[PDB]
Amino acid sequence: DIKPRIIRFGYGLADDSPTGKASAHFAEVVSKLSDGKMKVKTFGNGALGPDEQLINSLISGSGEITFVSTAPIASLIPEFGVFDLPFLFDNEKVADTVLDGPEGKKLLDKLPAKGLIGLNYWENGFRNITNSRHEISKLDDIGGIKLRVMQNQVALSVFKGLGANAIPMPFTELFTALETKTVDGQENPLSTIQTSKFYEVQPYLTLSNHVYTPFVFLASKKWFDQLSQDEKDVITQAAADSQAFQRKASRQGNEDALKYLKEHNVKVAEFSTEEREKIREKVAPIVESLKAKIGKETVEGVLDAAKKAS
Ligand SMILES: O=C(O)[C@H](O)[C@@H](O)[C@H](O)[C@H](O)CO
Repeated sequence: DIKPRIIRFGYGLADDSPTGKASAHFAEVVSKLSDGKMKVKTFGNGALGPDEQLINSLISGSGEITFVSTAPIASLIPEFGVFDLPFLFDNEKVADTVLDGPEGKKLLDKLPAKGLIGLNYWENGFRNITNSRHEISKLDDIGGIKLRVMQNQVALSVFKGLGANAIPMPFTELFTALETKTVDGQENPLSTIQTSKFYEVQPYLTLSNHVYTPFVFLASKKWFDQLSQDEKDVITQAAADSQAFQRKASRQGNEDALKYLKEHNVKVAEFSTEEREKIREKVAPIVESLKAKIGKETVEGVLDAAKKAS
């Protein structure tokens, strides 16, 4: 019980990013599972606007499918702000376990009230600081840096707390802000830094891995609800296939991105053990302060699930 249908899937990252390629994989599996009747059309590189517009497109129904970072969802469902807290997850295995577990599900379950279906979580990843003013090797080096952040009170508060001038901006305006030096820097996973070419305008990279961002793989509830059960199954089955593909592609892409950026002679720094503990001490107080704007129960439940998986 599948009728011919065309499905639009916009997103912000470049087409050849790992998640870009995972979106093409989703389209192929949807085709395969529906004998070519359900055709997904991918619009990468922000062609359908940034996360915030994609989100609104799905709620209204001009778009069907997207993936977005959790941070712009905090603007709808504040509990999603939890993932902008630094150092939540020690590694990708913990993140997978927590996100695929009850604490991840509790958050996804809040989406239908806002007109969205959270099909599952994909991996954006560990974020790393890039900038064009000077090497960042010490907490103090962040002082006064004009750093773009995702558009969220948690992201803004965290980096202001670390001494930056935190400048919320949509991802889709970021390359130009970096190139014109309207902003000194940004922070994102390595494969994004690479595939969106931020290295061409960011001579300095710090391997800080300070925050882990999930993507949410989203469907418009208005559109999803009008589908037949056989059609919903194609989408959810393809979503499960594509999550596994995405996460594997993301992790390989991280390894490849690091190699490329080093071989291309980007200047790479890290936070020493001493600097890392200075970071944590600065971080504790308004992590504590920010629980009230996220949701105490979400924060404590995520932190507990992460301990149990680690
Ligand atoms: O810096 C950001 O805002 C995110 O890290 C990007 O991954 C966006 O979510 C993009 O729109 C996803 O395609």
